[PDB]
Amino acid sequence: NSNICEVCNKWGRLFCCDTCPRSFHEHCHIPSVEANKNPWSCIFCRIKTIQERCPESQSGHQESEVLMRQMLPEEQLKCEFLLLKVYCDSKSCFFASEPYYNREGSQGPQKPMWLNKVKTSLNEQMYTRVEGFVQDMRLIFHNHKEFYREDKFTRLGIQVQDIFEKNFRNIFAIQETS
Ligand SMILES: [Zn+2]
Ligand SMILES: [Zn+2]
Ligand SMILES: [Zn+2]
Repeated sequence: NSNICEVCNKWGRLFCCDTCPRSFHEHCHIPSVEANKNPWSCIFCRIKTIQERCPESQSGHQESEVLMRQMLPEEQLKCEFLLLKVYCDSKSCFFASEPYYNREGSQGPQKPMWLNKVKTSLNEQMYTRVEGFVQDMRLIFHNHKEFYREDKFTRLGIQVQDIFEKNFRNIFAIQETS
């Protein structure tokens, strides 16, 4: 097993996956690491098993169809993994916790959003469709773009949204296009 958390790349109190070499802090893993379960398989392993059980699940899909899916167990898991993949980028620290807005010449967004809130929402089963999760994720970066305007700090929004979008296309097997 690894000696650092796969998500935040620090040492500490780590839980080890029994079926791959990754390790996690308790609350870096999504969902949080389960109390018992021996053996324990992490989210990367669980996502790999889905693919192996249904190899056709990797054929191309339309984004519009993916968004309308109901949050059954397997879509729930995919959304948790996609959220995890964003937290894996150290630039997610800017979007994790509840933001505030007091900048000359800007007004704050009508509907603030942050990664920990989406985390909570997923954990409490508040999303009924994939569309709900994806809207809130994209709202995070859109609020950032709009508020920071021509400050070069807007680029953090672009960069973390690219991580999100690439991972979304990968995890939900969106049809490749030019
Ligand atoms: Zn960690
Ligand atoms: Zn694993
Ligand atoms: Zn099958």
